[PDB]
Amino acid sequence: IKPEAPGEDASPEELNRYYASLRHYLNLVTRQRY
Repeated sequence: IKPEAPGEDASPEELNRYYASLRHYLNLVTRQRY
């Protein structure tokens, strides 16, 4: 499952921020944890 992140370029650095937007979303979404 993906948050559909490779929708920019994902070559110069949208893949780094692919894991970063993924990580930011991750860090966020686990807001409730349970």
